[PDB]
Amino acid sequence: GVTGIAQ
Amino acid sequence: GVTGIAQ
Amino acid sequence: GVTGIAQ
Amino acid sequence: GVTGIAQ
Amino acid sequence: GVTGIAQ
Amino acid sequence: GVTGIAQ
Amino acid sequence: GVTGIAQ
Amino acid sequence: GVTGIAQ
Amino acid sequence: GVTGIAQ
Amino acid sequence: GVTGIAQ
Repeated sequence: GVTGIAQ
Repeated sequence: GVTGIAQ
Repeated sequence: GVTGIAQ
Repeated sequence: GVTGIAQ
Repeated sequence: GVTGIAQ
Repeated sequence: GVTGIAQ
Repeated sequence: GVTGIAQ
Repeated sequence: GVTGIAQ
Repeated sequence: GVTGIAQ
Repeated sequence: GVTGIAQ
């Protein structure tokens, strides 16, 4: 899958 | 799946 | 599935 | 999968 | 997979 | 604050 | 703050 | 802050 | 801060 | 800061 944190 | 936090 | 928090 | 943190 | 931290 | 996704 | 994804 | 992805 | 990916 | 990827 695709897992992300964008800050 | 696709899991994300965007801040 | 698709799971997200957008802030 | 693809896993990332972008700051 | 692809794993990254970009700062 | 505190922001989380737990799966 | 504290930001997390736990899978 | 503290930012994490745990898989 | 503290930033991590644990797999 | 402290930045890490653990696999």
